Amino acid sequence: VSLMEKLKWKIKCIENKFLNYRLTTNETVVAETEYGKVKGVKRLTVYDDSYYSFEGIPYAQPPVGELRFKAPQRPTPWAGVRDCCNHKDKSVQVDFITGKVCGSEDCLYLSVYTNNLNPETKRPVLVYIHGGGFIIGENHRDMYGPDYFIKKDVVLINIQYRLGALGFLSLNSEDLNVPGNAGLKDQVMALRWIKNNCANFGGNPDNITVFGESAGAASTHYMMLTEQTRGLFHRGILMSGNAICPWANTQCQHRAFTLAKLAGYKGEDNDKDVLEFLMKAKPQDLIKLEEKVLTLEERTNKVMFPFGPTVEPYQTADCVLPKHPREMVKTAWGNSIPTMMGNTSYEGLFFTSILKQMPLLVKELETCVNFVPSELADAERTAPETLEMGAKIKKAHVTGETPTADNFMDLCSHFYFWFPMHRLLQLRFNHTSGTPVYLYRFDFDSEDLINPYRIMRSGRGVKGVSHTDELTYFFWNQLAKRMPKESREYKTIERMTGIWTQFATTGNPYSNEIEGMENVSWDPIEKSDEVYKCLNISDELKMIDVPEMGKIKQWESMFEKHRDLF
Ligand SMILES: *[B]([O])([O])C1=[C]C(Br)=C([C])[C]=[C]1
Repeated sequence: VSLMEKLKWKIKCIENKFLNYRLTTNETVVAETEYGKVKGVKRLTVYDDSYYSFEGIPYAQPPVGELRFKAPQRPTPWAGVRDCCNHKDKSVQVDFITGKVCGSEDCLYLSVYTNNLNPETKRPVLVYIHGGGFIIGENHRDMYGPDYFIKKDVVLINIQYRLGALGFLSLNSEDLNVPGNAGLKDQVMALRWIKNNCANFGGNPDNITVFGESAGAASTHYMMLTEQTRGLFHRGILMSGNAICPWANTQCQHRAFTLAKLAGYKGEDNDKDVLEFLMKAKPQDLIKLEEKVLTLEERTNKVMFPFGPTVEPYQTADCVLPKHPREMVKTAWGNSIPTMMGNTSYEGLFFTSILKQMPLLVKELETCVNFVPSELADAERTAPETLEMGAKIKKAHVTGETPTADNFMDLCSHFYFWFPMHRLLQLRFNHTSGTPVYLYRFDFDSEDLINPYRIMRSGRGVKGVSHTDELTYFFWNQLAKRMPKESREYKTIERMTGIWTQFATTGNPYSNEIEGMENVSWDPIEKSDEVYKCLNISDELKMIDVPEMGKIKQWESMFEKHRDLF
């Protein structure tokens, strides 16, 4: 934590609510939701654009009291019209910036945005699911401002969903109705709301795109894997993540007890007693203590979060994940909608912050055994097979006699993003109706325009395109500024929102109408492809073989003798 970005974060807090005020108009509007009417308000962007803004729409019953750790329940209608000109609070979480908990349990809301409430054409609807490891994030416009997308004639919807233990507690006992994935169930209920309500904002319920970055990307994929959402939407975009990323799910049924004990539970390990204690604890206490739940062994084996998406121990009405994500790929309805996937060109640069607090992590590259996929590794990671597997990884990333911080982050790009994408693509090809998947590689590097993640990762002054760097060209945030029409930043905003709107609209990301894309020929990946092709998005828009391919193949060779596990 740092006292300085504590003050000037809390200076642009003042000036993002004052800027918010100024950019509001007195033009208010009312729309008919399934649950009753809602009151919006037209707002302004620094590019003198304008959109109708509906924030605070509840899609679920506030999951408080006896509803805590439970699946969302559809909320309660209302005669008259609900206020929606202000946002609700975010899910309870730790503020990376201040170190203190903020947010509320009352957080199951979404926001709807569009430049025209009655177009005389039913528009494509884009649903954004934020990332944040399933433990942080919000749909607030200070991080996810719709200002750029509303230049396009679509309807943009940003959802929230329960985070951390309040979202992802999982208990084995079938009597307790806490199977897990409450946060994903929030997503599903929100999708259902959007399918049955977008029309009333000008959107075509037959043309809906779900997209997300990081945990939002894994969320999007879960929404494409689960049988709960069959047909709800028609295109998916996976931005730097998917459901079979190692960080994207965890078997956490045994950790509820640990959380309880950290919170001062007295008694033995019994799901009923543990749940009863947890049900009554303060929400801020659980969430703050979450950072202590993982054992040293779990951390060493690269378990990144204690609570997250999980394979549910018993099926119920609202079950979202009955089997392992890999197995769900086999019958996943979403394998048969237009899909786009991509990563930035230096993902693992995101880990500068964590490397600096723990430089000993670099020594892990001496053998790389800690990065061998856990399904393949032995528990102590001392088996000679494990050493061999780790040697393949080392050969892919360690470039001198001693590993460097950069070899580490390059490795991290693959462990956390490229290799799981490869596994998904290949697993998908063996269970797909044959609908195209397009790859992008975001490779546009700038420090003129940024987003708050750069502060967390302390990538201020560091070159390369980190994980989350691309958000900047998609969403307004409080650190953003009006950029010159002819700036490389402004042009990238146009290209990104353009490509994304084009893909949403048509299920094909190519458009001759996008600046820089004239000679692009964006072909999707085929099962027969030995080398992945992607649109490299830089100052130049360029189709290239994925540079990361050789390393991807090298990781793949760890499975030479365990092909069934790949
Ligand atoms: B994303 O910001 O949800 C994300 C974050 C981390 Br710390 C990792 C390992 C993957 C994706």
